[PDB]
Amino acid sequence: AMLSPEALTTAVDAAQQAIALADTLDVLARVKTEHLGDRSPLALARQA
RNA sequence: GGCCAGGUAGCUCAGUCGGUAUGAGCGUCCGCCUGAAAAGCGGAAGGUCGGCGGUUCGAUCCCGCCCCUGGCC
Repeated sequence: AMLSPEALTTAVDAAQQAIALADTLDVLARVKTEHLGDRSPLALARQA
């Protein structure tokens, strides 16, 4: 099982950092697809 | 008024009685391509699955109410 507490924290810390570096709404939409869509790292985690 | 059957992507519709709708066709975007296009080929974006709540670690799928189409009245 690859859902350790430091595994999800590695994804959230990388997601919130990219969200913090989103300066326009178009960039945020691209970040949303990579960190909250059905192909995000959290997606493969929640799919298991 | 009854037990049902339906509301799902921009359009027209499939599909699942709990952890991915690997959704389809067409519509939208990028690349190869063309003077520029389209087709073709190869990549992608986009749905809070009818609304408000209930159960649950987690609900398009299970409970209750309501909204709107139909079938029978």
